[PDB]
Amino acid sequence: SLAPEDGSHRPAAEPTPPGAQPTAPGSLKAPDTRNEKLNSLEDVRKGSENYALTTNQGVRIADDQNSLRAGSRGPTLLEDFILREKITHFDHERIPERIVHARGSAAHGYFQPYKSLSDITKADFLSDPNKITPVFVRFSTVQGGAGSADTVRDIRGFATKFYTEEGIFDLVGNNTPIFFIQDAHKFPDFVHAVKPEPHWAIPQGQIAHDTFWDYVSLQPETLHNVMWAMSDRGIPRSYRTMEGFGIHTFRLINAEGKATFVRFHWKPLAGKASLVWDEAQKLTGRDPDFHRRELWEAIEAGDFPEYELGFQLIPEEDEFKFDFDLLDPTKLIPEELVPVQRVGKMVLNRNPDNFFAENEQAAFHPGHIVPGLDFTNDPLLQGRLFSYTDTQISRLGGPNFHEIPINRPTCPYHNFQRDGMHRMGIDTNPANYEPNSINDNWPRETPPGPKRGGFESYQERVEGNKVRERSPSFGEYYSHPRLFWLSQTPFEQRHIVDGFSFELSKVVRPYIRERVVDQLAHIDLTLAQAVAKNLGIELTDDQLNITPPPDVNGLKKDPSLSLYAIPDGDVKGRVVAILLNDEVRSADLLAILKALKAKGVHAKLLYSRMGEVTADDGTVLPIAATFAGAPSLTVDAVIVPCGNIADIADNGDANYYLMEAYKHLKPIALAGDARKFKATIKIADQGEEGIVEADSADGSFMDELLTLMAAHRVWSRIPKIDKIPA
Amino acid sequence: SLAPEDGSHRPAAEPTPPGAQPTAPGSLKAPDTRNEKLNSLEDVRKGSENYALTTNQGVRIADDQNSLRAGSRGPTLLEDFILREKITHFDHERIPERIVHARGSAAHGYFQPYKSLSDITKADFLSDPNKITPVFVRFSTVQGGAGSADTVRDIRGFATKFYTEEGIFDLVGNNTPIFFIQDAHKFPDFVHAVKPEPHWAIPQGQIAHDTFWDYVSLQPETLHNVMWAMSDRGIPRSYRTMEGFGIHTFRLINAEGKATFVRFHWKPLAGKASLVWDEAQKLTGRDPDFHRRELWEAIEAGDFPEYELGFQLIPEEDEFKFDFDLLDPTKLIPEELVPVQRVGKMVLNRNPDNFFAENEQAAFHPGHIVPGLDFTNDPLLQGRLFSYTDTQISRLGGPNFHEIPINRPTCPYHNFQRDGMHRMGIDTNPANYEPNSINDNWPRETPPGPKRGGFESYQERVEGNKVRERSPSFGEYYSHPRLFWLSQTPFEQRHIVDGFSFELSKVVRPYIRERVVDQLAHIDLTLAQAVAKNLGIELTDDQLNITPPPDVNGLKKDPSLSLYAIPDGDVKGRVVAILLNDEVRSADLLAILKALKAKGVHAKLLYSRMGEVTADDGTVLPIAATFAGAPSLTVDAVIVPCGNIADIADNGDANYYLMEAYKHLKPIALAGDARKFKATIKIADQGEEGIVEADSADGSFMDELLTLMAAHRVWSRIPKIDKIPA
Ligand code: HDD
Ligand code: HDD
Repeated sequence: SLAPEDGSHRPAAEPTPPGAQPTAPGSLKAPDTRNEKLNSLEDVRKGSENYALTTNQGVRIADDQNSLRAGSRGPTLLEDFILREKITHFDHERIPERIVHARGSAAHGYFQPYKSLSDITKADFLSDPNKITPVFVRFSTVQGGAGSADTVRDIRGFATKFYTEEGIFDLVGNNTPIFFIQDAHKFPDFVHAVKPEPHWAIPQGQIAHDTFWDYVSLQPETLHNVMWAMSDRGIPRSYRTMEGFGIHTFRLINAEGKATFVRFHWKPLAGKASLVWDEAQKLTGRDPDFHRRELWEAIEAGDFPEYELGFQLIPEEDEFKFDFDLLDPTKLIPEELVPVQRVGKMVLNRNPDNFFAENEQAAFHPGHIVPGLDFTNDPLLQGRLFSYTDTQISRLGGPNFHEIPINRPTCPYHNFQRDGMHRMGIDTNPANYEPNSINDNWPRETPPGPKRGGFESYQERVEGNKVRERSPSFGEYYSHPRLFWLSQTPFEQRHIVDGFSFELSKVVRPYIRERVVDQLAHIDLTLAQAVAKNLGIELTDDQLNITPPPDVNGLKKDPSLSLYAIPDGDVKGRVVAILLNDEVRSADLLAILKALKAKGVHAKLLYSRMGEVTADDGTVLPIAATFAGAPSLTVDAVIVPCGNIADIADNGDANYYLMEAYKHLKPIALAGDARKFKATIKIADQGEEGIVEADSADGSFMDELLTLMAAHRVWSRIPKIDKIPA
Repeated sequence: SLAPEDGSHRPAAEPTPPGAQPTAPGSLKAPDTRNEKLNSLEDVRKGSENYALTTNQGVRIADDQNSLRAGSRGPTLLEDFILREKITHFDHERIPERIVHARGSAAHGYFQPYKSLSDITKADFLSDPNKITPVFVRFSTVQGGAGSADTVRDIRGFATKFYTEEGIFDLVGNNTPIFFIQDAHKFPDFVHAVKPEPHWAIPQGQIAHDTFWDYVSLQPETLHNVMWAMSDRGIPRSYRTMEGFGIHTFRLINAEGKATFVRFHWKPLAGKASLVWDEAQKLTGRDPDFHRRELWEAIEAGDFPEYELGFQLIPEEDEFKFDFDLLDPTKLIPEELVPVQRVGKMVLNRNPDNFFAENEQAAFHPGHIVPGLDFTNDPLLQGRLFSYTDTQISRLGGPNFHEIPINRPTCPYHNFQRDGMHRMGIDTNPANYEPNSINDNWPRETPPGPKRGGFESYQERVEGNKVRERSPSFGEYYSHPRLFWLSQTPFEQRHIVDGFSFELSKVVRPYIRERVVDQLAHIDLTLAQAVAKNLGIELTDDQLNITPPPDVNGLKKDPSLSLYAIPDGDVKGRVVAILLNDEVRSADLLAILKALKAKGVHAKLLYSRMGEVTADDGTVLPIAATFAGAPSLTVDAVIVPCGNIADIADNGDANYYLMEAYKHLKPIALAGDARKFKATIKIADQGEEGIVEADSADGSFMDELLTLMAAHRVWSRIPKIDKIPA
């Protein structure tokens, strides 16, 4: 027996705060978290305790420490089948990663509607609020490989598999409401431009390179999503704190056959929140698994990721009522024009057991719809429909990828398809064709109807010639970028300017930077000038005189496009660093932890070494990590209690912790003699907004700190951080 | 025409220093560089200038901007074969990454021996000092994915394909002289332990997690390579500044049939140099492609990576003369006991054209040997021989992987093997078997002989029973980790302590930390207490009294094991950051650059924005990057010339630049008023060793700076760094 006597090798099977227990496979951490899909996986889950070690053929291994050899210093024998099976399996572990969105993190959960939507769709999963649909959701970046970093500047994916009673519906979205391009035929061009460049395969997880900006500068249709990626949208705090969007106009179809245009949304109940650029970039070095970790740990803690499904609904007669085309996936529908109807709630409440078998092998595809939903002619969506079934053939080894457990429907599935590599289902049907008499034509077609009917496409009228031609209605590129720009707060605008300036600094060919500046001058002169100033470019007279694009349907902003304009802060599941000393004022600690607990905010106790310290009343305080070990990048706020401050007052790492947190606009709270640290961050004696200070950690000190955390970051601090060398 | 009129889109086809031009495919950058393998790839190289865009069937494409639809706002049509071919190719771009060493960077080059080695081996590539052998070399980390970061703490791979006249020889080594484990049968256990943990697939590119340290604690054979990995060996400065080793004892076979035991070495002619941990970790965030970039840029600059092949040679009759087993890959052969004999020089002088086609698809395998070499019974080598042919069947799609252009021999190859997926060669032989009469038995077997003979294995005596047993000669785990530790300078020892301490802090289950501390107590008590202390662990009385292991054949140390004990610095190809201000003293800059140029040291001119600044005498200075854009992490030294210092003196970034660089022990040089920056790094008025300072930049300011650079880092600065919040 190798486990510790005291059993401290095994995490408790109860929710616990981040860092309190080793993390574990989800069915071991949370065995009584169930849904129909998790239960259906029980046939393939395999345990391990008390079982003998075997070959894959079931033969018990006696010595798993040695190869078979002629003499104990002799050559290895070919007849060692135990070694060759174990090394063969190892040699073949890897499968191709996804072409795009290869980096991603996934969890199980469930969805439930708020009310029956049968007046507008016959989709069975939306028919009744007591209908519970298991989901599996994978969040992702786009560009980097599966071993790339999480907190890159990039678009994020947000893909949800709904295991419905009438089929799998995959809603395969991103975290911004448009895409970079108009027509699928250009996706390999755009993707190749953003991906590592082909001679030397650099850079990983980064859009800051010549070929990306070359393509943007030549394809103004990109500028709208490029605005989003240059904003703090591009660097979320957490997959729990970003929006999701289907991007395309789709159709809902009701029992009458009436079609409503719809765009899908997910609204994070934890609110919207992003990092700042310096913090995100540094975080790819300090913890490239930050988002994957924090999703896994939120679920372990019971901070379940929750999102509200929302529909923007446009009647069919309203197709041409806006000044942009509804089928143009570079255009958003402003919520001022078409509000988001709140339709249901999805809760992610269980991590997988095995990352490869459930996350790596999951296959999502937007063409996986169900009766009650239909497509539109959006020419980006149209070509997606081809790609996602094609790519699975090499990625997952063949056409039976729906038999891989995570991908199986939980409803019935029967048809006449047979064979293919690694076929699991053994068909007993005498017939493998229809029409057939020999099995009385089973399984049989089903006419469409209100419930449990076969799929029939909405009979849209198609009229035109066979052409490879972009719709003239798609040829407008600047008014949405502009609407986005003007809807941002002044600090969100500064961060956009900064993002463009940093990015274009990394473009080696200066003409490309200039051509991008030319584009920005078509969006907004203030933006173009501020980026230009940073690049050492001077606008021409011409550029200074480009007329701004028009408003969008009379809108000159929509605050729903900002992360922060309308407060939606939720502090539950956020995390605070508490910097310890070798004689902490216990009274400050009790007060801090109590107040954090009451709001569901977690804490991590930090020191100059691991082990424990002892507080003034003798309370033994276990240390979670060192200052350098768990940097301020990893928390939302920093609290420093009183006690023996001289212990840490000269510690470079302790000072730097506060300097880093301060630069990145995080709330900082200082009690008693911790206020000696005001000098490292240059705080005036009478204080400043966003630094909480008092004689001790009373009720008012904690309320102030938590009010700051609800506002996420201290934007007012921004002009002060230029001075700080950190 | 989209290219700019002035041709600034095209990099100069001539050697240029890093940053001076955009990087390019190697046959375009350096068309005049050639060797036999590069010439033989010419039949598959494809150009692009002046050619029409086509399908892969050779059909010219008219409109590559749109799908074929019925009306310009209509549905996409299934008859659009141009869309479907382009999207199909895109959808199937990826192949499985390598199971291990997935992250790697490769170049073309050549090898030449200094003299004929025919007295000791009949290997043709070693037979003639005029025989030049093309090579292809791939350097790699071990744990992370292909999209993981370069400057991780990990082992590095160093694999060389020699395209000889008698076959492909692959020398597939690492940058440490031993491996973690003794028998191949344990490779999947060890690799699963170091790899991201299977529930959540964390952490990437990192050995700092529970399962790695659990395995190490339970498998003391691992401690030797773990010592190496915890030292600064784990974080090389560049692939150009690390050692290479074959690890295993192999054999040389001469024309007489005499076997000589051999271990292979590569000596970096640019010397040995490593980062420090904080630098390396932060650099995975600031530039996760730093080593790939540095290798490609050195080659583009003509700073060709050079290495000297060396052999440790042991006569057959000395097999048992040492305290350790020569077949035990966890033991090193100290150079003090068996010197490295110089064999030849390898020069890497051309980057690939396409990273995927040449790098990602290269297949190296240590079983690819040639007459004049042979194996031994090292039971880790023995199992490697099975793995590398096996894994290629899935990674590269089948048994014809040697027909992928990069893998092809340049020498003849003919046999009776046929078919298989993506078969290129079209065999005209009437026979596909031997013996045959119908083609007069061609191609024919060839007897062994002194040159151009058939391969015959050396007839080593095998005697013993068929067992799965470890040789008892392998069961000693501590004496080599001890020799390594004692061979390290006091600063290298401190960095080892800090490596174990930081790693064990990331282990969640405290008992694992305690178990590893106990192992360290068996190696060296000082090492073990210094780690314990950092972990808040107290050694027991028993642990305090463990007798240390014996020295190795009378050796108390071997300085060849240290990176820095014996200086072997080389400044050629290193890089200096030059921090500019808005009115630089031009005579400072002229003197700085002239001195840098004479030693082949590169520069980058940094400022607070992109564009230009103008010097005191009116010289226009082009800026390469901003302070924040090209951090001190990426350079070897920082020099600040005089001028308008007030311009940058309260710049947070410019100050932090000197602080980061100071912390990481880099030479810093300050001229005239730039001396004001002494206050930011707390240098006394009279200065300190490792900060160069003067009224101006002469003669002798640059000789002192360049002398510091030859010594790589300022180790004596270490006790001073803790003071500074950076
Ligand atoms: C026709 C090509 C094509 C186009 C135009 C798009 N995609 Fe895509 N996308 C793929 C081809 C593709 C793919 C190659 O099929 C992937 C990678 C591997 C896979 O299973 O599907 C994929 C992956 C992928 C994933 C990862 C799913 C997962 O986590 O497993 C998401 C969220 C998206 N896509 C979302 C979108 C959105 C919102 C788009 C535009 C509105 C979009 N993609 C355009
Ligand atoms: C029994 C399995 C096994 C064992 C014991 C080892 N390896 Fe290995 N190694 C592989 C199985 C493997 C592999 C699975 O076959 C790889 C991955 C994919 C491939 O083509 O080869 C590989 C890749 C690989 C690469 C990258 C080659 C490239 O650039 O493509 C290097 C440098 C090494 N190995 C070096 C070593 C050294 C120096 C070892 C110990 C002395 C060693 N490996 C033990």
